[PDB]
Amino acid sequence: HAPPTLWSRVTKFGSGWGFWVSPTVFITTTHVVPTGVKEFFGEPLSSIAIHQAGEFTQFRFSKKMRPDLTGMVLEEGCPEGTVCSVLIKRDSGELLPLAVRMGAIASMRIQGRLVHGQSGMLLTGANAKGMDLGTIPGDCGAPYVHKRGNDWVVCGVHAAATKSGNTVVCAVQA
Ligand SMILES: *[C@@H](O)[C@@H]1CCC(=O)NCCCCCCn2cc(nn2)C[C@H](NC(=O)OCc2ccccc2)C(=O)N[C@@H](CC2CCCCC2)C(=O)N1
Ligand SMILES: [Cl-]
Ligand SMILES: [Cl-]
Ligand SMILES: [Cl-]
Repeated sequence: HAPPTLWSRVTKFGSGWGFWVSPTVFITTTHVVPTGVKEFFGEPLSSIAIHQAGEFTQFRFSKKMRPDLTGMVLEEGCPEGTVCSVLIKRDSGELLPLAVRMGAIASMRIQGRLVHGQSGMLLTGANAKGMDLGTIPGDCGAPYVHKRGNDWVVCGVHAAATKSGNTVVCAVQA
């Protein structure tokens, strides 16, 4: 039930996607960040505070980059059992929320990189028939969000998946 303003925060970035938490804060998965660049979104590196670890990257810009947005809450993962929506966007702009039942926050090594993440299982009963790991786009960086009361919170960014157990991992901030 995510509103259009929430989806307007999901942005193509590098080899994947990221998400505007607020006018000044953008989050993504580290491995999709472009290298050898002198700017992100036109802003020089000298003007961006970067905080990243365990495949979670946060950029805090020195000016309002998306002044259209309200600041929302970024949490360091979510409680076990939370049903999150992964806000997957297609290149066409089509919106594909993917429901996931979240498990435990843990450190993991994935493809030789330390990941500070939260695992989850796709919630088949809350996704369109046939919309699963074998059919979604394979991009990273999409945000994991859930509702706290009536308000949406963001708690991670898509980092990994495996068909074994229909399992996904989001990286989480520390
Ligand atoms: C983004 O860059 C991708 C997102 C992958 C995705 O979501 N694809 C859509 C589903 C397709 C079916 C899964 C394809 N698949 C990829 C792998 N295995 N199967 C490789 C990595 N998976 C893995 O090792 O899982 C084991 C696991 C499960 C649960 C908890 C811990 C470990 C995988 O996903 N690798 C991602 C890139 C690496 C790059 C270095 C930093 C960590 C992530 C990947 O392909 N992400
Ligand atoms: Cl919003
Ligand atoms: Cl880019
Ligand atoms: Cl890092």
